[PDB]
Formats: sequence, structure tokens, C-alpha cells
Amino acid sequence: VYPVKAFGLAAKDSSGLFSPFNFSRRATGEHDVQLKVLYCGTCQYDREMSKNKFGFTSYPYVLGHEIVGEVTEVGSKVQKFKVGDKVGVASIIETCGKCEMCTNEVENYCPEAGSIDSNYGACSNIAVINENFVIRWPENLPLDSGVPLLCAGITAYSPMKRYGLDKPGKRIGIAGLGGLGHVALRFAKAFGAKVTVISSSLKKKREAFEKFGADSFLVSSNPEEMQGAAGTLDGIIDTIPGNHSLEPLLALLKPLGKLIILGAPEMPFEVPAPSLLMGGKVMAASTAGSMKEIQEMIEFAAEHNIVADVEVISIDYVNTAMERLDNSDVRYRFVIDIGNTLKS
Amino acid sequence: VYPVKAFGLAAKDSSGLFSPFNFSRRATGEHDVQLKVLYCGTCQYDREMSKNKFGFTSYPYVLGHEIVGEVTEVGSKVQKFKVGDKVGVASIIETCGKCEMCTNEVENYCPEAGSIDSNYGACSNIAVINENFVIRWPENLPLDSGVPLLCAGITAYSPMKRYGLDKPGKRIGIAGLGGLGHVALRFAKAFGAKVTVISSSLKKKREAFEKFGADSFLVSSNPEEMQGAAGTLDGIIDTIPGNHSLEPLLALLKPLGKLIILGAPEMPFEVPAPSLLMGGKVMAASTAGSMKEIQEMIEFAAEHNIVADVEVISIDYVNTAMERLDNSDVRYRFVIDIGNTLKS
Ligand SMILES: NC(=O)c1ccc[n+]([C@@H]2O[C@H](COP(=O)([O-])OP(=O)(O)OC[C@H]3O[C@@H](n4cnc5c(N)ncnc54)[C@H](OP(=O)(O)O)[C@@H]3O)[C@@H](O)[C@H]2O)c1
Ligand SMILES: NC(=O)c1ccc[n+]([C@@H]2O[C@H](COP(=O)([O-])OP(=O)(O)OC[C@H]3O[C@@H](n4cnc5c(N)ncnc54)[C@H](OP(=O)(O)O)[C@@H]3O)[C@@H](O)[C@H]2O)c1
Ligand SMILES: [Zn+2]
Ligand SMILES: [Zn+2]
Ligand SMILES: [Zn+2]
Ligand SMILES: [Zn+2]
Repeated sequence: VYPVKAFGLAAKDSSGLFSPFNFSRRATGEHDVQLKVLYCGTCQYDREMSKNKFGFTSYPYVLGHEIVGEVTEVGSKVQKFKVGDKVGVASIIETCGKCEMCTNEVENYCPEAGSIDSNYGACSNIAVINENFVIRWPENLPLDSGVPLLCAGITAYSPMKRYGLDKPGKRIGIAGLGGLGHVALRFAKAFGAKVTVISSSLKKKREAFEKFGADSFLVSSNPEEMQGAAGTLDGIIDTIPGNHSLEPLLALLKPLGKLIILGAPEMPFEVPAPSLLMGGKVMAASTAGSMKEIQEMIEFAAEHNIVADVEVISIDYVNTAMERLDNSDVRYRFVIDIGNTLKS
Repeated sequence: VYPVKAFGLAAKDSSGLFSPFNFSRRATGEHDVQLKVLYCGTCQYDREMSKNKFGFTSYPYVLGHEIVGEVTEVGSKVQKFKVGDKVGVASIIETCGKCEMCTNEVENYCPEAGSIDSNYGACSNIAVINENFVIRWPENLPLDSGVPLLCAGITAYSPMKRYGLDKPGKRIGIAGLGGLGHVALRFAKAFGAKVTVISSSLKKKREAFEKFGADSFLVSSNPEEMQGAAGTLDGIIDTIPGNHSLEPLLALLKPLGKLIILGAPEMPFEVPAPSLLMGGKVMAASTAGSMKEIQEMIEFAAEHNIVADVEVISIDYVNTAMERLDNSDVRYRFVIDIGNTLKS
């Protein structure tokens, strides 16, 4: 219904099959930033959403919730951005502005928070975003390998800060060395933690040590390895997207330790009361992060040279990438090269 | 195997029936406090243990993990306590002293923590306790109505402080208005919270308002009442000992809110990931509390005149009281008058 021509990829139904899709964006309002999309990260969440895993997908579904681009126009009241600036946008682009969560700068938890993909995401030529939901991209962070910071980076960083899993010398587990996990690992290392990777096989063992500097690696299907590490970890970041038990993770925690649940399985977790009571353990979940947190995160990543390991793909490759995500078959995030491959 | 004659009540088997039982206590060592027991609180945990609910009861089981008494002998190196002092003892009376939890003054989480009831509890004439696990009893706290502070009071206070559910103006739910719950409620009120009681029926509604000053009362099995309170609570103290879902409690929490699980059911909790992810909620369990926390708790209770509502009973009534615990049929804790009713 709007004046600015847009084009990208959309799924028509819960098959999740993407196709070229024409749509539109609002004209640039007084407080808006229009940007040419350069790179669009993608991830398991897009695959899950495209197939309506969570039951809340609206079709047609235009993916794209982690973008970097260059400003093409700003509204008359925008001061902070100018034409040509490199900018990033994460998954939340509107909130109520007036509730407790919004006023306390944790607006990602606004009960009326609006996601970028809810009104056509930004695997597209252009995006138009209120200036309060855009960041200036740091000059020392690559655009292609940095874009997943707007999804994986913030999602890890926010709870790591909130729950105190950001201290040197503590022992932090990362469950699932995937898209989100490899970034969480890099943050934990930069905070000075000793990192244990908890993985479903030995395939990523060498990577964990030689790519990531893990201190130890546990295969979750090896009972002796898991048992040997009982009660050793201060915290665990659980990234696993598929059905799994929390009991083995809780067993790895010290008393008072914290399990942070980021992944979103369809099957509910079965949690015996003693698995928490014995040792007074904590389970917390977390989603995304606030704009204040994203700004802190991106400055921290720039200072510590934290980026993702990315496979840069074309628009035409997206359905292949989606199929590869069904076995997490990427090292470690797909990034779509919009600027060079989306046809105009 | 020890020299000092002791006598009290013990259960022989998982019927949970208590009978007179003779046993012994160690002589008073250099750092020990011998005390004559004056009041022994009892509670659902004693009923549960007496019937082996958790599978770890060793018979004979001498109940009594919350006591107030009077010092009768002190060891040669004891300075803090003197003969005749009124003192309190909670459930943990020995720890390893050298692990991370012990050295950080959270020794109730010592993996080798020793409960008072594990080596014959103190529903008995005499107890002998290392001085580091005894507190001086405040003169302005009644012995009879105060003794449950050493079980219910600490169990509520410790996580309320640890997880920040101790701030004025916050909205705190108490699930299950029983032995533990009524004390937790009183602490919440003293911290300046607005309290919502979540209960299994209307039966305790008048008590909640008139006796406890609750701000609202929700029947958990009334969907309209529960739905009307969605997203309103900063935290919940869940005391429920029987099978229940956490989903309705999580739904009452605001984003970032905290559910504290204190009670201990047989059936595991089923927790859908979205029940935590939506709003970034926290579920923490907790057990007992540390000696440092007990001292702070008892000073807070003395300052704010926090006591339990108790029914003082004789030794001869204990089995009848235990039966009444099966339906929580007490307002709100039984306290055994050892000094006046345990026969010499
Ligand atoms: N909370 C938030 O705000 C937020 C934001 C973004 C994404 N997410 C969610 O986070 C989840 C993970 O996303 P991601 O991009 O990291 O996915 P991913 O790239 O597929 O990585 C997940 C990793 O988990 C492990 N794994 C996968 N399926 C498993 C299973 N069934 N059992 C055990 N381990 C399994 C694998 O690690 P190993 O090979 O080491 O075993 C895999 O590499 C998704 O559910 C997504 O929706 C949440
Ligand atoms: N974590 C710790 O360190 C610790 C320490 C002490 C005790 N505990 C545990 O805490 C639990 C509660 O102890 P308590 O002394 O408060 O017991 P209680 O005096 O029997 O009170 C429990 C209350 O929970 C509610 N309730 C009971 N059964 C229920 C069911 N099946 N479904 C729903 N609500 C139910 C009732 O409240 P309404 O009538 O309002 O519905 C009842 O009054 C026990 O499991 C005990 O072992 C734990
Ligand atoms: Zn993403
Ligand atoms: Zn809001
Ligand atoms: Zn008790
Ligand atoms: Zn210890």
C-alpha cells in the first residue's frame, strides 16, 4: 500500500519455499532512515519462521531481521544519520514507547514490540526504519562478517550482561556450537571466561580448540565425558534449536549456576524439581536485546574484533541455505549479499 | 555411639509413625554448643521425609530441623555463646568448610552439607552443634512463634535477597498460602511489596486479606481470575509441594520477572520454551540459606516483628499433627513445646 518500490524474497506458505516478491515501503517520514540493504544475515530463526514452527507466522513472510546497509535518505527531523552512513538494524524496529519496559530502556521486552519481519523483513533492496532503532556501524567492523552481531551478538550479549556471565575467570559452557553459539563463545572469551563447548559430536572438536580457543569440549552423547564435568560450570548458554533435555546441562552447573535458554524447541522441557533444587540453580530465557545494549555490544565487538564466521551467499542460493539449516550445515552463519546479487 | 544421653521421637519406617526413641550426642568439643531444646518447629518437610517422599530418608528418622533452645555447656574455645543464652539452629549444621560454596559464605550449597535431621534431628531433649551453625536468639522475637523463621523464614528470605524480590513497591506473588507461604508473605510485606496470593481455592481468601493484608487473591483453577492478572508480577514465591504446572505462574510475571521454586513435587515440571522466552523470564530454585543470611534474616524479622502463626503442641500430639499436615490443616505451623512436654 505504500509509495516506495521494494523487492526481495518471500514465503507464500509453511513449506518455507522462498520466491521473488514485490512489495512497498512507506515514504521516509520525518524521523525515518531509508537505507540500501548491503548484507542480510540469515539464520535458523528464518528457517523456523518460514515453516511456521512457532505458530505465529503471517504469510507472505519476507525474511530478514539482521541487516547492514547504507543510508539513502533521512527524514527532515533526523540529525544522527546522514546519506552514506553505514548502519545496522536488528529485529525490533517499533515499540509502544510508554510502558515500563520502554521507559527503562529494555524496550525489546515491550509487550507491543514490533519485529522488523512482522511487516516485511529486510531481505530486500531497501528498508525504512525509525532512527531510534538504527545504529551507526563501527568503522572497524566488517559489514559481511559483522552483520550477524545484530542477531547472534545481541542475543548472547544481553543475557550475559544481565545475568553476570561476563566476568573473567569464570567457567562458561556453550551448548550447541552453531550460529548463535560460536558468537556467544567469542563474547565469553573476550570477557575472559574459560569456555567449555558442549556439542552433539566430535566433528567440531578441532574447530572448538583451533578456531575458537575452547578450554574443553564435551560430547553430549558420551556419558563419561558429561559425568566427568558435573558441577563445574558457572553458567551455560543453551543455543540448541531442537528437542532436548535440560537435565544434562543443569548437571554441569555448580550450585547457584545459571542456564540461559536462547534456543526455541517445539517440545516442552521436562524439568524434575530436584534438577533445580539441588544446588539452587537458575534457568533464564532471553530474547534479542535493547537498543542501549546493541550499542554497547557493537562497541565491545569493535574493540575486541568480534565477528561471525560467515558464508556469503547469493539471493538465488537462499532456498539451498534454508535446506542446509535443517542440519545446521554451515560454518557458521549465512549472509546474503544483497548489494551484489539482488536483481534490480 | 556417644556419651551424652538423648531422647526424642523417631519414625521407624515409611508409614511415618513417630514413637519415643533413645539415642546419644557427642560430648561438647572445643567449638561446640550443647543446648536444651525448648521449641521444635515442624512442617510439611518432616511429614514428607517421614514417609520417604524423596527416596532418601534413612530410618530411624528423628525429626527436628528448626529449633530454639538454651545453652547448657560451651566448649573451651567458644566465646560467642554462654550458658543460659537463648539460641536458634536451622537445618544445616556441618559443611566441608573448604569448597567454593563454603569459602564464599553460601555453605548451605556445599555439596557435602550435613542436615541436622540426617544424624538425628532435634525433636529431642538436647542438641550439640558447632558454634558456627548457631545464632543468638533476639530477645524481641518470641521463641514459640519465632522458631519457624529458622525454616520458613530463611527459605524465603535467602532467594528474596539473592534475586532482588526485596524492594518496595514491587508486586510479589505467593503461591500456596501454607506454612512457608504465610511467612514469605510477611517478609514481602515488610520489604514494602504489594502481595498477590495464588491459592488452590477460595477457602483462604478471608485470611489472606484480613490476617495478612494481601492486595489481591487469585484462585489458580479459575481461568478468568488468572488471566486478569497476566503480566503483573515482578516475582513469585512458589511453595506448592504437590504436582502443578508452572505455566500459569510464568504467565503472571512481567517480562524479566522471576519465579522462585521452593516447593518440591514428584511429577516433573513441563516447561514450554515460549513460557520463558516470551518476556525473558527466570525460574530459580532455592534451598535453605547460609548462616550469614540467617543472621540478617533474624535481625530483619526482629526489627519488623515478623513471626509465624503457630499452633503450639505437645510431644503427645505429634502424630495427630502429622496427619493434619496431609491437608495442610493448621494456621499455619505446628511448634512442639519440648521444654514443657517432652517428659524427663
Ligand atoms: N532468544 C533469541 O532472541 C533468539 C535469537 C535468535 C535465534 N534464536 C533461536 O536460537 C536457536 C538456535 O539458532 P542458531 O542460529 O544458533 O541455530 P544453528 O546455527 O542451527 O546452531 C544450533 C546448534 O545446536 C546444535 N543442535 C542443533 N539441533 C540440535 C538438536 N536437535 N539436538 C542437539 N543439538 C542440536 C548444533 O550444535 P553442535 O553441532 O555443536 O551439536 C547446532 O550447530 C533457534 O531455535 C533460534 O530460533 C533465539
Ligand atoms: N526449598 C527449601 O529449602 C524448602 C524448605 C522447607 C520446605 N520446603 C518444601 O516446601 C514445600 C511446602 O512446605 P510448606 O511447609 O509450606 O507446606 P504446607 O504448609 O503444606 O503448605 C503448602 C501449601 O501449598 C498449597 N498446596 C498444597 N498441595 C497443593 C497441590 N497439590 N496443588 C496446589 N497447591 C497445593 C496449599 O496452599 P493453598 O491452600 O493456599 O492452596 C498449602 O497450604 C514442601 O514441599 C517442603 O518440602 C522446601
Ligand atoms: Zn537471525
Ligand atoms: Zn512499551
Ligand atoms: Zn521445617
Ligand atoms: Zn563445602
